[PDB]
Amino acid sequence: WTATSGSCKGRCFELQEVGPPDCRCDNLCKSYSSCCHDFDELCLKTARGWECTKDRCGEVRNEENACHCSEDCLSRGDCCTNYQVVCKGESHWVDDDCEEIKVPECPAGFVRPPLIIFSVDGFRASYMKKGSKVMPNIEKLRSCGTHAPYMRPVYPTKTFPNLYTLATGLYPESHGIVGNSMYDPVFDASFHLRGREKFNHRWWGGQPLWITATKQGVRAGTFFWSVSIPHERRILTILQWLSLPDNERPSVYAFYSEQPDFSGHKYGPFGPEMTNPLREIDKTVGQLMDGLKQLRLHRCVNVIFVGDHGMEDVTCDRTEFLSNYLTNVDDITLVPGTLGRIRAKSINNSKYDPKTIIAALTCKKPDQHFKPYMKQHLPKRLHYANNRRIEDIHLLVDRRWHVARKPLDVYKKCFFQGDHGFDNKVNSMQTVFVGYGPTFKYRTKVPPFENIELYNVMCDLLGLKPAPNNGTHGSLNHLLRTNTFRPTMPDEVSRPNYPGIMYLQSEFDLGCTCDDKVENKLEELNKRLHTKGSTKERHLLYGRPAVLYRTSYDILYHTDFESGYSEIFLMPLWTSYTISKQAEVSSIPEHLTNCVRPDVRVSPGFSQNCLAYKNDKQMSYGFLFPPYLSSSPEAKYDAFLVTNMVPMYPAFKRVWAYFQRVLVKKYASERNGVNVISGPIFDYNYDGLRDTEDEIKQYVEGSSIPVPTHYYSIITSCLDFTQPADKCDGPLSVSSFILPHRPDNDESCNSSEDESKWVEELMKMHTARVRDIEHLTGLDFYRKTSRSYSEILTLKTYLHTYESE
Ligand SMILES: *[C@@H]1O[C@H](CO)[C@@H](O[C@@H]2O[C@H](CO)[C@@H](O[C@@H]3O[C@H](CO[C@H]4O[C@H](CO)[C@@H](O)[C@H](O[C@H]5O[C@H](CO)[C@@H](O)[C@H](O)[C@@H]5O[C@H]5O[C@H](CO)[C@@H](O)[C@H](O)[C@@H]5O)[C@@H]4O)[C@@H](O)[C@H](O[C@H]4O[C@H](CO)[C@@H](O)[C@H](O)[C@@H]4O[C@H]4O[C@H](CO)[C@@H](O)[C@H](O)[C@@H]4O)[C@@H]3O)[C@H](O)[C@H]2NC(C)=O)[C@H](O)[C@H]1NC(C)=O
Ligand SMILES: NS(=O)(=O)c1ccc(C(=O)N2C[C@H]3CN(C(=O)c4cc(OCC5CCOCC5)nc(C5CC5)c4)C[C@@H]3C2)c(F)c1
Ligand SMILES: [Ca+2]
Ligand SMILES: [Ca+2]
Ligand SMILES: [K+]
Ligand code: NA
Repeated sequence: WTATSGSCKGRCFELQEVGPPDCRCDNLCKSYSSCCHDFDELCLKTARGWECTKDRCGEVRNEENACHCSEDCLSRGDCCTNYQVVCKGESHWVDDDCEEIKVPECPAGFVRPPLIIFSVDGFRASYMKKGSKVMPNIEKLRSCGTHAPYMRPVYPTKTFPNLYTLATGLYPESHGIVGNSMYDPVFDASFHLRGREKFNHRWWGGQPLWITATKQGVRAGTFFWSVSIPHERRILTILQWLSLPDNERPSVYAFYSEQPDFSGHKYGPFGPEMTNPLREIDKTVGQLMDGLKQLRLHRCVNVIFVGDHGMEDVTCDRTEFLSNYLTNVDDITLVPGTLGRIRAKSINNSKYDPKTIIAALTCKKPDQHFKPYMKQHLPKRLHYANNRRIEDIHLLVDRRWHVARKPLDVYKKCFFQGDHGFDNKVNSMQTVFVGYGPTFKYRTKVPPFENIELYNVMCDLLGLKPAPNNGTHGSLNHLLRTNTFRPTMPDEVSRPNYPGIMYLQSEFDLGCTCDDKVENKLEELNKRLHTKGSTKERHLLYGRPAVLYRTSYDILYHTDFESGYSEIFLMPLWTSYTISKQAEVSSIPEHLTNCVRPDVRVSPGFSQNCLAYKNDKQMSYGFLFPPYLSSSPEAKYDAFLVTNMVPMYPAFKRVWAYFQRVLVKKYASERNGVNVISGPIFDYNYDGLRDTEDEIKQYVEGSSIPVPTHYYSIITSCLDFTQPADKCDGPLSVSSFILPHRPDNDESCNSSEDESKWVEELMKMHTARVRDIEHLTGLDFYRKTSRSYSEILTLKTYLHTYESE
């Protein structure tokens, strides 16, 4: 209920909201339907427009006017933004050449530079270049400040999940806003764009910037704007708040614009009608910058210009209909559009089976414009599984397309020419970042980065300690002139054993049948030192990975590779090796095919065996260091050690073999050597975090051998590719993947063809950051380089995406 009986006089745009049923005067009262009767009259003045003219210069203050051109206006902080331009002969901020801001140049009383976050819905990254001619203020922010060529949103590339990611530093699966539309089965409640429910606090997890600020004693402007408050009035309010005296004036502010997204949906990303919304956004930026300049704050405030996602061409006729696939279409609920989420219409239906729905949706038409997944099988880089609001069945929709349940949903709701929501590596979904102010660098370009990193940098800009989040704090240190955050490497928890020769061959009963009987003084001091670490400098280039949890493990040295062997999981946690540009590929010789040899450094108790694989009709095995790449046929025997073996489904073996036999050598030719680190991942509860031993759901039949959910590789080389990977003097280059370990290749529709037609495409889909592999393994890489730690943190967050420029 609301008793709107009181008055808004003196309270216009209130920083501390009051409680029901007393009437409100804050920037959100409208959207709650609760403002005092006189709110519009007093707080939403429109008289005489948004600009001073010659004649208004030194008018007598008339309290009805939208803004003022009277002598007193500056100390009152309510001049029109162009006052000093029209009435005092000053220039527009955009016409001033840029000059480096080396220190904050603030009025007395400011304890820190304020932060203004100017967010623009649907602002696609390519607008910075394609609209440059019609956005002079933005262009100046961009070229004078620090900017990225683009910024990667989170999946799904929808509005609420991204604004809330920007607020919190969390993936949607952690902050809870997993879509623009949601059902929470624990609450039995629905969240919708339209309507009241979205205001309930139980939807919104983590801790957003404004709470972080409040809890550490920094005052926050109110971030949220009711749709009907015109842009010019939002800018005026922020300028007025910045005039407030020392202990009242907020230190952080947000402006939000509904454009260019509103027009993007109607006309497409580059519709001719899109020039005007771009012009209007730049004009608003101009008003803010002229306003700050009048207040002498244009060299004091840090400004961030930032989008939530881009925009793609999408039309009614590019819709796939599940009614063309499923005979049971009235038994399901679908969240439709640029993604698909499916659940049972009724949980009392015992006929609803996910498995057969997925099967009926798999590679059914030859150019199908979506692909079905169980949520745990989605690319791990999307981090989109661990929340009860995300349905088990997901559809990833091709760019430019929609999915819907039935034709009648699409004509009884062509309307739209643009939409967004697709896979967050898609080029049309990329968005913008510019930072301008004393704390940002001057005229600097930084490489593209993910929006999950910004909350940490906004906390750095404000002197706040961030709540725990998914950013990697210090990876964006290169954007900042000062206030950088200096982290330390996490401490190693478990120290490795270094076992010698401790077991005889006859202590093992592996049931393999290896041929290995072939027998020298010169070669045996040399194969000895290879077991003690002489080529380790070649194969372990950046130090051994640190293990950050409590476990029992062994370092194993060989001529061609080094590994960290887990006695608990009965396989390597990691296997490291370097393949030079000159390396030769040999084939597997038949005397050795099903040969697997005991490793005399490791007990039969802590080893795998061949018998379990022979009994398991589904499961076969492969090797982490590839026998195809061994340096000499004496070294090739190390490749067949029981301690280099891992469980693999025959369907996965086709992917792994092609990677190891064809792709590795290719990457070495192209990159001038590569160093490869490979291993298993166990994520049975799809939380993105290393499993403990008691979370493993599947073992090789009749053994203690755990089955990985995924296999990773991290492939590193010199950024300057004229130096070889093993003698690199400067910055590094990296690409990685996390391949799902699946019993079939149903994910790849073309898998009956040769591997050179589909394997590499699958790898590209499952590209990964080093940091994703770290969360999934509890390991820390690149411990020993000659680079700064901040540069290494940037390297670890890098994602190789496989889109053109
Ligand atoms: C991305 O960054 C984030 C942020 O750091 C990372 O997520 C964190 O992961 C931590 C480790 O898994 C986790 O720590 C746990 O905290 C539990 C306490 O939970 C509450 O308190 C915190 C603190 O303020 C709060 O953040 C939580 O908020 C969640 O819950 C509600 C939803 O119900 C939402 O409002 C909110 O959005 C958020 O949801 C998200 O996280 C939860 C998991 O907590 C998911 O279920 C949701 O889907 C969603 O993703 C909470 O309100 C605590 O219970 C945990 O302790 C258990 O496990 C330990 C192991 O140490 C064991 O010792 C304990 O005894 C306990 O186990 C007992 O309970 C079990 C189950 O109830 C039971 O089976 C056992 O028998 C045991 O008796 C744990 O310490 C932290 O909560 C989240 N934080 C956030 C914000 O999500 C994330 O990992 C990063 N992602 C990647 C890929 O790196
Ligand atoms: N996707 S679509 O279907 O086309 C689509 C769908 C719906 C709308 C819509 O009605 N609006 C009206 C807008 C008002 N608004 C905010 O005021 C706002 C700003 C903000 O800002 C968070 C800051 C955090 C720091 O980084 C910058 C933003 N955070 C939040 C939320 C996370 C807590 C809200 C965003 C609302 C979406 C739309 F417009 C497009
Ligand atoms: Ca949006
Ligand atoms: Ca896990
Ligand atoms: K088998
Ligand atoms: Na297939």
